[PDB]
Amino acid sequence: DPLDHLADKLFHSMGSDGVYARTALYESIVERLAALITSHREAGTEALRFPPVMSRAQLEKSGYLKSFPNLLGCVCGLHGTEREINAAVSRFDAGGDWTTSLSPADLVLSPAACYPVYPIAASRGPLPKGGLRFDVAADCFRREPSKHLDRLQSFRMREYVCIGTPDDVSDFRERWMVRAQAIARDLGLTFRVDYALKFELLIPLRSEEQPTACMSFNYHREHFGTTWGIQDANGEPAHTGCVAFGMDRLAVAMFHTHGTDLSAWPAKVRDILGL
Amino acid sequence: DPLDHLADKLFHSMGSDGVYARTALYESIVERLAALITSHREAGTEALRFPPVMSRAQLEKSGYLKSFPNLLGCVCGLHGTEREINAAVSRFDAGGDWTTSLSPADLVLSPAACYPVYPIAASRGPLPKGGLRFDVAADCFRREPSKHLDRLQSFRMREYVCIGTPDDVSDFRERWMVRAQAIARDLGLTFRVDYASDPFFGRVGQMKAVSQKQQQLKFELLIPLRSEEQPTACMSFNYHREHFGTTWGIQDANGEPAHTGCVAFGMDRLAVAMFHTHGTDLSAWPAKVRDILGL
Ligand SMILES: NCC(=O)NS(=O)(=O)OC[C@H]1O[C@@H](n2cnc3c(N)ncnc32)[C@H](O)[C@@H]1O
Ligand SMILES: NCC(=O)NS(=O)(=O)OC[C@H]1O[C@@H](n2cnc3c(N)ncnc32)[C@H](O)[C@@H]1O
Ligand SMILES: [Zn+2]
Ligand SMILES: [Zn+2]
Repeated sequence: DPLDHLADKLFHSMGSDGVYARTALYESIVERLAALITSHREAGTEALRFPPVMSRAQLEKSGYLKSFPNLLGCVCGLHGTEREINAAVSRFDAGGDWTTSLSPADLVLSPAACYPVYPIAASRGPLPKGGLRFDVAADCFRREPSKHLDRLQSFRMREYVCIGTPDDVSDFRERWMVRAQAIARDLGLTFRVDYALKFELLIPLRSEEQPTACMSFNYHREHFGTTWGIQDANGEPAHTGCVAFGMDRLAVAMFHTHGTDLSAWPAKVRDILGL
Repeated sequence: DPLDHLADKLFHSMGSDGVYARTALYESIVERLAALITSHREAGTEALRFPPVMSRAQLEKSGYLKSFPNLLGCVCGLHGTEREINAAVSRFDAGGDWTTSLSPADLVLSPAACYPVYPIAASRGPLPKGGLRFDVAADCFRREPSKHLDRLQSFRMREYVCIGTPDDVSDFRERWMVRAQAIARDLGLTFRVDYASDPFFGRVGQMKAVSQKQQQLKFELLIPLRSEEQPTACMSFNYHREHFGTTWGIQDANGEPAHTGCVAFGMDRLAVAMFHTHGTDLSAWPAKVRDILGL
């Protein structure tokens, strides 16, 4: 695979495909890309940072389990009595399986950064005119094992979320599809925005025929507004959309494009990232 | 609880105890504390950043089940056939339980940031003289639901790890116990460093804890968040002896099983300690504290 040699300077193996330790070089770039996304944050956007886990009931209610049940990472634990837990560990010692004593927790590993934001916005009552804007981030999980550096199991997602009327969401989606292209241009990245309701900014990483989706522009209709009872300023079920940045894909795209030597990156690129 | 008043400015509920959305105010402080820890990084320390998950086999091999089986968060999924997965989803649609079809993955949610570093160091062969030093971080998970702001299920851990001879590790810990106290002092925090023990599970766990405490293998920097009677451990200074060196076959420069130690900073506990101590208005924080954090 073309991306393969990148691993030497960017990652260390953790004994699981798509789960890697990140070097100081790789992390410095993710942080600079994060800071660059932040610099493009619109006024009146509330920044929230989510942990890698979220409510299982919220995710179930959000319709994920129907669309990608195979990708969901659920949190399980040993929730039994001290005797049951000790017996599970003793089975492990005697060459058996301790995992039979696991039971699901009330938590899942988040498959997308924005999911927890919709119940949060709903708890505040009706939306003001113009709606709400959020800046969210989380370490996401998708059970898709691969040896390719642009397909991970654990990866960072950063998003700008619009909650309001279809007009609010439409104007937001239009502004962001323009802005995200200007960002990738500033980064010296080669791309095309194509259809995937869903648009993706695709960057050739292995092939020009099979490019990698490094950003997404999603429209959810009134799906989340209806699910959570989010009322817009006119008392109607709210519409939602989100602009998502694949932090790890963007970082891998940067290294594939410009190489692992930061001193040799273009001056404009180095300038916009504050290098 | 005495910390509850802070929740409004720092967190948003996520529908689960000890799992919170962080506000821009709270996050700006965690980042400044992270940058401050980084400024104290010793020369020749390799910085690695770990994701929130790690190999279940590596954790099993590390002996985590012998110590805290009750705290472990395991990744599960629907690993069955297309028919079994479709049936699971259909049960969920019909008000039933889809979770019966879950089976464990080859991954766990990391309970401590340093765990993945030991197999990484072992893969490099024998240690050089003076050993190896690592700077590690991860979002950790411990199955300990609580409504207290200093007891989370998902929390950030930052550590400096020493791998080498018992001398290398011992010098490193003493050096860091001095430095960590100077850091908390600079932060305007009230503290004490005391002998400690890990909360080992069950009946044997009580014996393992008393034995760990007497051996002085663990110290904690405790900050009163409720009282001096019950302070909060915001940092730990752990000496692992040869546990990880033996497990992973880490050989020191003398061909002996390597000794290991780690200095761990509870990012979320330190941030909560800062807000409890100095309040939620950053402009009113002491000048010396604002200066050291670059505010
Ligand atoms: N809420 C909006 C959303 O979720 N949208 S969407 O596309 O699923 O994912 C958002 C972005 O996350 C990145 N991404 C997705 N899957 C992976 C993966 N397996 N490895 C690395 N990066 C990935 C990718 O860059 C994708 O465009
Ligand atoms: N490797 C070394 C180590 O793991 N060491 S240690 O077990 O002691 O955890 C390290 C630090 O993580 C923080 N910490 C631990 N548990 C929690 C929790 N439930 N909520 C918030 N912060 C916590 C706390 O500040 C503790 O001192
Ligand atoms: Zn989204
Ligand atoms: Zn450690």
